[PDB]
Amino acid sequence: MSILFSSILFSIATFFSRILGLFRDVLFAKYFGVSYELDAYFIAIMFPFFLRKVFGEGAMSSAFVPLYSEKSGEEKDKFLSSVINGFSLIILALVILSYFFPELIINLFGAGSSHETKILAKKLLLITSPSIYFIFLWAISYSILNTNNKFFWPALTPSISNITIIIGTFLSTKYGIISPTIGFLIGSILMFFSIIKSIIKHKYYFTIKHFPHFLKLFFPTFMTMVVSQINTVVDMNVVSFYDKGSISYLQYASRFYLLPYGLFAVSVSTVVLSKISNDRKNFNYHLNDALKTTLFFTIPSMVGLIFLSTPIIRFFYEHGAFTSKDTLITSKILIAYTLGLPFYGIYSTISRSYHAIKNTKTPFIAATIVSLSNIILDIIFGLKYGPIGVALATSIAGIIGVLYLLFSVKTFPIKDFLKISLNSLIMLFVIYLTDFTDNEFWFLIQILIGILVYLIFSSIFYRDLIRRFLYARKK
Ligand SMILES: CCCCCCCC/C=C\CCCCCCCC(=O)OC[C@H](O)CO
Ligand code: NA
Repeated sequence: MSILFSSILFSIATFFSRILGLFRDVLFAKYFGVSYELDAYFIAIMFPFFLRKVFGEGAMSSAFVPLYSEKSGEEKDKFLSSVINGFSLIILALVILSYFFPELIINLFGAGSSHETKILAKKLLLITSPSIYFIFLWAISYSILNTNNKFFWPALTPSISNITIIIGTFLSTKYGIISPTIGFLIGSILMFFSIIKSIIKHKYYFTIKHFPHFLKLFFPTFMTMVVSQINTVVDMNVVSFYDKGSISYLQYASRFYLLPYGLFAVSVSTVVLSKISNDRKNFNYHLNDALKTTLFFTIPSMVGLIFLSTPIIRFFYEHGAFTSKDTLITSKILIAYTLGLPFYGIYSTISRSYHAIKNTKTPFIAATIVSLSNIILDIIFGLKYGPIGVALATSIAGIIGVLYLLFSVKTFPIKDFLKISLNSLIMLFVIYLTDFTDNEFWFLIQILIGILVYLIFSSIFYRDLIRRFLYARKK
């Protein structure tokens, strides 16, 4: 498939998974409310949750796919075995350590939590810790499927874990908090089993010979692909340091922002890796293609999400004691983050294009520029300008990183940028004309209308592209 179609499929599958994640969270609130036991569950799943998130955004494939795709036969099998064996040894050590030093682990991941929460989290850790083994294997299978140009089904697999956790939550009336905890572990196992064929179609070897060279690429690419996780941790701690009272606003804005980020900032960047890795001589053609598609996703989503940020925050959060005044500040933080969406999309797409040809140094430089710029801007301006300033600093840091990366690749599809921007402005105009009611659900219709208007006028202004695609099909 084309980068556009594979990226749409990635985003659709991700959306479906995230819908079930929303239902999972709704049921948590229903079956546990605010209880220290749910807090213990969240501590216990923090690290595996983190691993699944970052691997789902390419932190494993960036190093695995370019080395795996360039090998064949016995070599390919021995590479895959080296990676599995190497990480299995590490993961075994980590799980054993967590079983012997649970207080240390929980003190690390559960700092600031109450005593009773930590005591329970130490028990639940015994159930959640082994999940990292199945998350790692899932990520390897995921990478292999991507190498074969398969993106929809891999991106749908988190649905499996969400369903198992939902089931465990339903069963918590009889069994309590251990039930969703076991659901989390079972979910990780079933996610891997659903795509186990990708691994076990290879022959297994008792080797680790390729593991050191793999790690040489894994370290910088992992750090490059987790930069936004770092920015989030930095932002949270700066806001917590400067203004305790604002941390919930930042958390709520960030929590929602994860949706458009996962749908639109890392879709093309996931697809472009295997596209270029399997056709490395056409790096520049595929990169420009991917940059166009990245903009095609991120510019209209930025524009529409900013216009609808207040109705979005209101719908999800304006209940109970969360007033319209809380909605206002939170929506402003969300806007500040959303301004960065196309820049983090471009950063991810260029970084992954470099990874495809095994250039880890240039994106690692960019990652260091982004993360350090964010830290510095957070500290300098966090006190005066509050959580809005902190969120805006994250977006500005992304701009700085993108400027470095664009100067490195020496290319940008300016004409398509202008066409996409115009179509996004036409979309915004129509959304504005439909903005005539305070009804709390209307923004959902407005999102649908926005998508349809954008696609309709995209088809008008990309008519030659469509004409060719249509005739190529008919031929
Ligand atoms: C389920 C939660 C815990 C799971 C923890 C992981 C489970 C697997 C355990 C150990 C892997 C050991 C793999 C053995 C592979 C070693 C091969 C080897 O050492 O080869 C050396 C060769 O001579 C030169 O390359
Ligand atoms: Na920031």
